[PDB]
Amino acid sequence: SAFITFEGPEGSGKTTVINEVYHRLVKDYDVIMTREPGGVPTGEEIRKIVLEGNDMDIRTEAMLFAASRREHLVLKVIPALKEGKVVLCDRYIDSSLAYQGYARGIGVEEVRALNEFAINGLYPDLTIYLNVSAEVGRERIIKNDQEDLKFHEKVIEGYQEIIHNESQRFKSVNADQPLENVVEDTYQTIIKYLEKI
Amino acid sequence: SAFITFEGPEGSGKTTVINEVYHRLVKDYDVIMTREPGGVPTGEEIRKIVLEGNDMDIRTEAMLFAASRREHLVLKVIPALKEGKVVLCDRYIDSSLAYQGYARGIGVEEVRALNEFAINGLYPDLTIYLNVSAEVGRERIIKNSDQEDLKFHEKVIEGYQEIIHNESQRFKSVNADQPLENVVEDTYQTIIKYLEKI
Ligand SMILES: COc1c(CN2CCC[C@H](n3cc(C)c(=O)[nH]c3=O)C2)ccc(C(=O)O)c1Oc1cccc(Cl)c1
Ligand SMILES: COc1c(CN2CCC[C@H](n3cc(C)c(=O)[nH]c3=O)C2)ccc(C(=O)O)c1Oc1cccc(Cl)c1
Repeated sequence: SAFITFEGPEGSGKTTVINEVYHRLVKDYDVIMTREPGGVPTGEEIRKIVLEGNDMDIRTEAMLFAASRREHLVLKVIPALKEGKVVLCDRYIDSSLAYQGYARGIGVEEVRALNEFAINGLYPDLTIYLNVSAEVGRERIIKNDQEDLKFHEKVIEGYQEIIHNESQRFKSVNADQPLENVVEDTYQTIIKYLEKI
Repeated sequence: SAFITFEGPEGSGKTTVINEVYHRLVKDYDVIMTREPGGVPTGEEIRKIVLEGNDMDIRTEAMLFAASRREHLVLKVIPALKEGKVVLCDRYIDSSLAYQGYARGIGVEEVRALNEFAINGLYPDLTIYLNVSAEVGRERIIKNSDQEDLKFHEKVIEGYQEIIHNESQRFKSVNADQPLENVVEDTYQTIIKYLEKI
């Protein structure tokens, strides 16, 4: 089994990359694609609160992302890993660190303490970071707003801080390349990891 | 202003005590009494999720209590303290520490880290602990309204004892084994003594 998370800002080609990698990995592995809350009832109810809300306090929002994360982990990720599956998870702890911690200004270490309470030691076996420049990412967003551009840049700044501080489970993939190449580099990185157990 | 929380297991007479004490304090102070989620919409929605929880993971439950706590703090407690009010809050961080941390077995320090993220430095000025023995508490439970329940009740008390031993300075322990008229009087006097020193 393997718990593989995918991280990156919007415009990193993350959706395309996960779908294409899933289609190739399913040939050799029992694999699932998921994201939080991912159909878990309590997580879906939490997601409705976060969305069908207005000017929610950023720490309340962070705790709700963390609660949805735990429900998804316990009821969906862990049972799939127990079945021997390769779980491809679109966004996990690092999204809260970059978005809530860095971009929203709560502080990465404070948000880390919150998310370590939520995941209780269940860090990914491997994390693919789709390393897109702010400029390429901006173009992909318009293809697929001053405050939005700055928030997009802050998210990237946050991910850079996170990866600089920890580089073991993290594998950075050049997401400025055409998506065919991003898919190939991501697939090869995953296979290299999986074939080592 | 003053932020006063009330803590204790079930059977400590906490409901009766806070209501009576509040009724007395309003004569002399600008005071409000509240509890979580206390009508705050997001908090009420969180409460529904917790109550509808089928064998909910204890850490998810702890994060939901913490999220309800922050909504209630931000929308109700902090604005009242900014107006110079005395805020009487029925259950706060120490309920999560005793119930989620100690009794449920997550660990007090882990639940403290979670709740410190939620309250962001807003600890109570004073915490009234209604110190009832497990035996008196057990009897009040059977009067007001099994083995697993008795053990959980004892564990909650044990947790509160550990918490107060580690943070004696913030707590004022009131003998809750006394008849409730006396518990009300001792609680009221402890609060007045604190308030008249501000
Ligand atoms: C409000 O956050 C959402 C967004 C906004 N945004 C997109 C970029 C990622 C971002 N995000 C995502 C995660 C996982 C996290 O921990 N922190 C974040 O800030 C969330 C977009 C769609 C949905 C959406 O799902 O429609 C969404 O709601 C969610 C998504 C995941 C979990 C929860 Cl509780 C709510
Ligand atoms: C499931 O917890 C509840 C209980 C059970 N129990 C009673 C003893 C106190 C206990 N409790 C209370 C708080 C504040 C906390 O942080 N942790 C706890 O374990 C909660 C009783 C009534 C309600 C009730 O409100 O009907 C309730 O729901 C709540 C209470 C406060 C906050 C939230 Cl999110 C749900």
